[PDB]
Amino acid sequence: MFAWWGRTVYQFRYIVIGVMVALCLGGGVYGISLGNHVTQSGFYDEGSQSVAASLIGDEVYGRDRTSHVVAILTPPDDKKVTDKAWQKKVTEELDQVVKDHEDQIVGWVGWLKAPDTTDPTVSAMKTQDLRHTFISIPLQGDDDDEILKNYQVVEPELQQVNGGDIRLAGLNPLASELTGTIGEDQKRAEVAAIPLVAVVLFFVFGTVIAAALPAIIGGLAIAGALGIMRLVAEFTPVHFFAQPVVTLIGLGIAIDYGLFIVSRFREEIAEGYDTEAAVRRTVMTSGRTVVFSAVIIVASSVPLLLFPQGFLKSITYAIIASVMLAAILSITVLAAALAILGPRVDALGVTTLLKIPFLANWQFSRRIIDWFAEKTQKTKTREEVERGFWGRLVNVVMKRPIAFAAPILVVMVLLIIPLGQLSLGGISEKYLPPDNAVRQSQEQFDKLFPGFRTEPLTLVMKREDGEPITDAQIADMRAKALTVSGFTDPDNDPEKMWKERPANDSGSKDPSVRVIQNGLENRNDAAKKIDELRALQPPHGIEVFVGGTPALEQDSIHSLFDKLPLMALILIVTTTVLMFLAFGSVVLPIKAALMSALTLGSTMGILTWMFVDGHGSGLMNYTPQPLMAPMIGLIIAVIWGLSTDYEVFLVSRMVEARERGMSTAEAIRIGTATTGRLITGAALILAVVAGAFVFSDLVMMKYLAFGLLIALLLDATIIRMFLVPAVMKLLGDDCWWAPRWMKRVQEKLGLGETEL
Ligand SMILES: CCCCCCCCCC(=O)OC[C@H]1O[C@H](O[C@H]2O[C@H](CO)[C@@H](O)[C@H](O)[C@H]2O)[C@H](O)[C@@H](O)[C@@H]1O
Ligand SMILES: CCCCCCCCCC(=O)OC[C@H]1O[C@H](O[C@H]2O[C@H](CO)[C@@H](O)[C@H](O)[C@H]2O)[C@H](O)[C@@H](O)[C@@H]1O
Repeated sequence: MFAWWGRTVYQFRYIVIGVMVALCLGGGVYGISLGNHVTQSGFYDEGSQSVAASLIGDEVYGRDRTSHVVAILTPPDDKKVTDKAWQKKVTEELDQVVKDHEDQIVGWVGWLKAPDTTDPTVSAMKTQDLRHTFISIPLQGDDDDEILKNYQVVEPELQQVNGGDIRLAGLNPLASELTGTIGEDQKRAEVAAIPLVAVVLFFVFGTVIAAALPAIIGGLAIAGALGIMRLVAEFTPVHFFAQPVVTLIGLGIAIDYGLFIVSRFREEIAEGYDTEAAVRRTVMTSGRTVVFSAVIIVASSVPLLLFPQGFLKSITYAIIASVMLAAILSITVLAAALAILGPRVDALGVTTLLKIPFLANWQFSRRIIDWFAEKTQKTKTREEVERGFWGRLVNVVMKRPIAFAAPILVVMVLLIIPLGQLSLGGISEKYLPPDNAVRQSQEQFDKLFPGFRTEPLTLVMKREDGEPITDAQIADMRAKALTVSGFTDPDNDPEKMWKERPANDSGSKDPSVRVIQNGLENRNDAAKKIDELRALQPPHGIEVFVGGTPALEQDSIHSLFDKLPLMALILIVTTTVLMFLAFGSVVLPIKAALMSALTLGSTMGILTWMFVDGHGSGLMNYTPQPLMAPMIGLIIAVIWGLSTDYEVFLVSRMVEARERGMSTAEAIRIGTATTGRLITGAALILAVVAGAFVFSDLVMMKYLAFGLLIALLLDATIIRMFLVPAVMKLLGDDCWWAPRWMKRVQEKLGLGETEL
């Protein structure tokens, strides 16, 4: 089957290049418009109680808008706010921008709009020393995304109010900055990573145009994937976080997927096979591996569709779309271009890259001239001594494999320890580095006049009869709520608790629905209190609902842990069963799934140490805080899909030598030493693109990027060099065992192509 495609792609090589390069280029312009039609919501359980309790709450009583924007105004010259000239100056400016932007701003409400009012909450908007005061600026827009796009329209004119001296904080200022980091490290990754992945590409090839093709494939893959996600946006919403993931993961491993097609072809040319035959021996040894690599990542990501969060559901689409397209790009495009370039792929060399003024550029001259001087000596000689070093290192391991596996085994287990302190939370201003201008304003806002920031649990009552709800009917539900201790009462009066939620001027006050809300005492108790509140029995007609941001996160935190074992099971069994089909062996997938579970578990214990306890918060500039619930579900699906893939690389060369007649140590040594340079490049290529996104201002992007760079490092070193050879030799001849029915399944399914 795979041999059939290798021979048809050479007979049909000109038409497959034209068809595939056109589609990846067509998605380029289409992917450019994607950056505009993208939704930010999706962190809550799309279909759940706490979620649908906010739908009814925002519908009947009205979507709250007093937290869209808050603006702290301070008069200059140490003038106090009672200065009438200052009040008239700012109020005219505030009325003007509101007058200028009708389709964006709904208005501005605050103490300045009525300087002499008796409503003490509005009166408490000023400060004590009369040095500052703030306002609320509600914004238009029906959905969450429309409101932000409106704020981004009015942000410039709103900051020049009071002559610059105005502090903008609130929900929409934060959302503008958080979604703004997506494009920042996107540029950082294109200024500092695509050159470095290029210098790693010819680090492993000794040829320029050979190195260009994985970058060409890598660049082609994201251009097609970004085109797919903009098409997907027409049906169901896509998240802002999808665009970095395609670059962080899809781009890097698309180069890796192509980094294997060029090298195996050069190895086949190095043996002495002609152009027609070289594409055949590469597809069944690299293309069959690249196909199984991506399908494994697919099988390592579809169990996230079990999770309810639309945030994760959008990501798995991009991960599926990027790696499967990159794999199809690897076989269909990269193999056909090597028949067109033919044996003259290794022609240009470094000296030809020196043609255009890459030397006039500071960085590339140093990189070019080094490869030229090393071309006559260092680049070709060091490869054999490193190939020999890779072979010598493994026999130092296999000489006393227990001496290397046992210290490695105990260390990785000792790193899973901090995972027991995994605190989970939600998005807040803390997701930004504490030196941030917006975060400090929101923090100074909260420190100036406490009591406006509230995360209250809501009780949503709804009858289906349609009759209005009596005050005695409300009194019964309000009576039951007083049994669950732990809700606030600064009034110290039990009647003053669980007030009626404010009603907006935009909600059909269907009297079948009435909602009351009160603020918790300890957010940690939410998981327990919402359980207690949901445990209360409903009224003669109505059905209760527990909502608010605590119930929203605590349900999303909960919704992860339920589907997680079913995810872990589906993930483990589908990755393991796909590795057996690839290797033909059975115990290697069972062994790899251990090492994969050994790698994934150790990495999240480091992340928990440095991100929840803050061992590194002082250096990388962030603040230790409870992690995001869908994030740990994501990073589980990623590390597994990566650890599995790099083990697919190291072992697929051993099944080649084993099924070629060689001994087990021959199979291991052939596997590790012939790849010891390839995987290290693929590791560095990702460690480059991952290193870019690690400097992100968004702490959760730091989390995903560190978890990549950490586990990717362990897969390239401790597992590839040490643990795999140590554990494999203890198996000996057992490494390749397989029941015949299990084999014949692989063999007659068109995939039992064991060796060449
Ligand atoms: C089907 C899902 C519907 C869930 C209900 C959402 C409708 C509006 C709810 C509420 O009025 O405000 C929503 C919360 O917004 C912030 O939380 C985050 O919002 C998005 C993700 O949804 C995120 O991108 C943003 O950066 C966060 O600010 C507030 O923090 C919450 O307090 C609000 O409840
Ligand atoms: C790879 C497969 C591994 C599967 C392992 C599944 C283990 C499930 C563990 C359990 O479900 O979680 C226990 C509780 O953890 C949290 O409790 C704290 O979390 C935060 C912050 O500390 C907070 O929301 C909560 O109040 C804390 O007690 C969850 O929040 C709880 O819901 C879990 O029950």
